[PDB]
Amino acid sequence: QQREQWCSEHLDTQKELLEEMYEEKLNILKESLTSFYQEEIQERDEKIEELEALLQEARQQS
Amino acid sequence: GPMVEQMQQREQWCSEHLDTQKELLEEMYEEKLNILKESLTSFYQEEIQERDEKIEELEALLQEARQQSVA
Repeated sequence: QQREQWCSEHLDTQKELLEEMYEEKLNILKESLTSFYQEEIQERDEKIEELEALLQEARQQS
Repeated sequence: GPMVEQMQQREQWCSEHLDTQKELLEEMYEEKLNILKESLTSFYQEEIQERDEKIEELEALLQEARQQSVA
């Protein structure tokens, strides 16, 4: 009985700390990619705004 | 003596399991990383594509509007 539960306690602690180490890695990746992609999304949103305004004008043009 | 040996045997037995867990956890992280890269890419690609297609549609609505204004 006691071997399993003595080791398993160090196994629990190791897993918790390694899961934290890896979760930070995953977050750094998640944040870096999303900042890159939100920049690309923003550049496109600004072009959509420009084109929309031009359209406002062309319809009002006649 | 043998009491020391029983202790060293228990310690090594556990050490080997901690090593195996360490390697298994890294594989689980690699898979979770793969899933996350794939989810984030696929999501932002769809968003980029959708916006690219709006730019093209707006460009064709603009040309149409200007054709009707000239006419």
